[PDB]
Amino acid sequence: MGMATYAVVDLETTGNQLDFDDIIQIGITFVRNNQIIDTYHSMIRTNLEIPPFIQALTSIEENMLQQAPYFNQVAQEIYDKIKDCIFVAHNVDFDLNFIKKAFKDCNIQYRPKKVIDTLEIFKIAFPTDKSYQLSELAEAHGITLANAHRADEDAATTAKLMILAFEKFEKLPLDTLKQLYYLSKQLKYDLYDIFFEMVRQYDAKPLDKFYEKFEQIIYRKQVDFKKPTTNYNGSLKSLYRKAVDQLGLTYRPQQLYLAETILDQLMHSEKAMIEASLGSGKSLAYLLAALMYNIETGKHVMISTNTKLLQSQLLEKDIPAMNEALNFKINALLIKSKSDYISLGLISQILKDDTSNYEVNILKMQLLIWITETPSGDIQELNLKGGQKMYFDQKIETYVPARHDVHYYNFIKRNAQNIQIGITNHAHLIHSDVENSIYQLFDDCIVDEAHRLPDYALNQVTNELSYADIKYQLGLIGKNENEKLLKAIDQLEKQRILEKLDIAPIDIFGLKASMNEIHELNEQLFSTIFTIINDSDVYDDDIHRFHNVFTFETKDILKDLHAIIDKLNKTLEIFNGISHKTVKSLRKQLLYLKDKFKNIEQSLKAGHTSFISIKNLSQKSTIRLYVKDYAVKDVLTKQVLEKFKSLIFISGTLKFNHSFEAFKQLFNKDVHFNTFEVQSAKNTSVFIPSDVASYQYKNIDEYVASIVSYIIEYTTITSSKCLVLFTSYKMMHMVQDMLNELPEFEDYVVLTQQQNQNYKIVQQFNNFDKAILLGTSTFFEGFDFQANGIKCVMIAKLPFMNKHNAKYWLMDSEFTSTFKEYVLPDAVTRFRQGLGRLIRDRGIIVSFDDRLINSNYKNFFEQTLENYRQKKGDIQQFGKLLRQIQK
DNA sequence: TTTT
DNA sequence: TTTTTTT
Ligand SMILES: [Ca+2]
Ligand SMILES: [Ca+2]
Repeated sequence: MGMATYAVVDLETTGNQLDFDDIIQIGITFVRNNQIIDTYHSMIRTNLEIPPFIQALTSIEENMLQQAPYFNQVAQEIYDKIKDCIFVAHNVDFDLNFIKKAFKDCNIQYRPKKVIDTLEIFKIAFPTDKSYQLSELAEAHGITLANAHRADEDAATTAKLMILAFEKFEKLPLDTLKQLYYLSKQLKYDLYDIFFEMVRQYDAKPLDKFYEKFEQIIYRKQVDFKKPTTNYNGSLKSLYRKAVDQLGLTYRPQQLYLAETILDQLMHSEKAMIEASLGSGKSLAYLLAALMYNIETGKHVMISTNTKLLQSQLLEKDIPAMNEALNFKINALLIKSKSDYISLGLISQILKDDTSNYEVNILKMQLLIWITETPSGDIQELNLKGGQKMYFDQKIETYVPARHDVHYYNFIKRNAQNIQIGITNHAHLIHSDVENSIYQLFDDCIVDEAHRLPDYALNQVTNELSYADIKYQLGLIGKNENEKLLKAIDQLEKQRILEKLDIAPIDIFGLKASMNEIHELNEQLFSTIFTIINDSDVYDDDIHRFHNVFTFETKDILKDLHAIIDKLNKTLEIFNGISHKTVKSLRKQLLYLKDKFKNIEQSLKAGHTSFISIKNLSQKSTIRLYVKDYAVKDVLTKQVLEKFKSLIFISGTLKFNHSFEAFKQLFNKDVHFNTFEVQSAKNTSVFIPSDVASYQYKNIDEYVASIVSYIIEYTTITSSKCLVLFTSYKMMHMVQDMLNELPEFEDYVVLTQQQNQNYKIVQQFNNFDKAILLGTSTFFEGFDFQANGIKCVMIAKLPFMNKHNAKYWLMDSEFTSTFKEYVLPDAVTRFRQGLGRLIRDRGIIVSFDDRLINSNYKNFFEQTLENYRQKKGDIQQFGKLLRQIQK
């Protein structure tokens, strides 16, 4: 047969309604033998009003169209070009249907022989990609998009990206044969005949790169590390000097001093705390301090970071830089927890043919291909979202490992005699021994940005009951004889009555009813929970808010748990002679559900500090009930302090009232803790406006008005970039709209706080030299800032946490004076992290909150300004000063 | 999510 | 013995 031809089709349209919209541009790229042979592109004219939204999107305007044909002209042309091809397009559903109707209105019956959806092929072939949006996908794969949203290019990109995947689908038939039989259950589009054609026209050859077929799974043999080559007999200084010289960096005394500090504390197995608040130097500091510790003693150093950008700059920027200083080739490994690695027990998921969620079938195909690639086996690097992550998190939670399972976690175990630098995240470090065993693998660790460590303790200390999780679990049992487990039990009982299996009698009808009675006892619970949620503080905010409610009795909820737990055990007792796999897995499922409820009931029967949560007031389908099963002070000490010989704490903000006591208090027994600490100060200037009235939310409008007035004053005196740290949503949007209205900020682009691609806002902010400013919320720490000229930071108010903050809710039981011991030291450290970032060039700071001057605790706040120059007065003294700095 |  | 909504 003539090799099939592929029509990769793209349509720009006026809308999404199949019956109410027209094609306004069709681009086609044709493909055969993994190669482009022809392309088709013709703007299509529509007598409809193209709404402005499609114009900013498609770059297409109405005046362009009046010279393009209507669709019925080219209609016979297009059909005659695509009639005998295979139809291909991203979200083919949307594409094919539109061109199917447009052909119908020209008396043309398009019934294509074979349909292909690249969204499926891309999900399988590129399973580690963060998004499958055709634009960003093309960017992650060295594909140049000359222009975005054009169909003649969206059709080429979608065709090129196809040709990669088709060439990537060229490995081993034992694996390709897996995907043929898995492709069938795709139950979406005709793709099997593609693999069926690569099986026929296949060329057999072994490959040693990929390892043996563990069971049936084929994978890539992780490559271990070897003995490190570190020949250096100098001192830490001579290394530093050479290093700073070789990299073309500037010598810094305190940095290298810091470096000698860290080595000294390790060699002696000590426990320091180092508030540095330095610049980029800290990154190289650790590296050389840890690199030295190994050359001298041969021990290993874990580096637990807070974020990824910190972990990366030191992993892939400052490591190949350091490895030019010599033939160093040091070893750094991103050591995560044990659960976050693959056990190659996915053969069990593979054996789960009953899986019909489709999304999982893709995961089955994703895992099969990801596993011949990943050098680490880190699950998260396979970005997992929605249902997929929920099933895979569910299977991994109850996985009963086998005697000889090839687990990717054990690569860390058998190879940390050779990683001089191991790097982690604080959230992994504090997991339980069974969850995370790094204390048994690394004896020496340096926690970075350690003031956020108790905040990470707060999420590993609470357990949760999720309406969503319970709903999914019930879903995996079924409520009728046509649903997963219940459907299988049917075949079992059927096979007792028909195939005569040695199974005992099973009341499938009773179980089905029994299972429906469970479904109602659950809803009944989330109603008693829900109504006291609807009967509480209602916050009306465009951003969906987490209305965490804290006041409630726990008797009626405890009576609905005792009801639902007792019936689960009764449904289990129908099955005691459980020798069959299906009825075994069914019991394991029903049993795990019983433990989720039993654990919360066991936490609420006792009286553990407990609270409810919800995500939407209208959607009762997102209720979550939380309980405090452990104590943070306990979690920190045992999982970290007690289980580490040399533990060096270092952060930009670790000192309160000049006393680390406000940090060591959580470490009970307060075992001896060595203390430590280490131009910009005077290059900076603070201004406390006096005209500003006090913070009164009752009347938040004249406060934001005084803020825009200063933003007005600054922006007109000197157009350097600005930064207004905000702690409130209402207030941040109030000034962001008040900025966009006044014409003084014409030629000025304001940026709000958006979680999606938040980093992008920073990119655009630097993209301009003097036309940018931005309000934000609790984002002080991460941000760095650079420009030409003056530098301003405006803090709206002292960053206190309300008594309605769950962080406070979970911590109140754990402190005597929850204000003096916790929320005040947190407010200060957060406050002094906006400041720390500003100082660098010269700059100023503006603190609008007058609590800093006329409050009893003002002392602790003005302590963070001892090295600056404070001043107070009108917006007039602010103007003169703003001119004074330029002088 | 992922296509206008 | 002092305080208001993100990450
Ligand atoms: Ca399309
Ligand atoms: Ca397009």
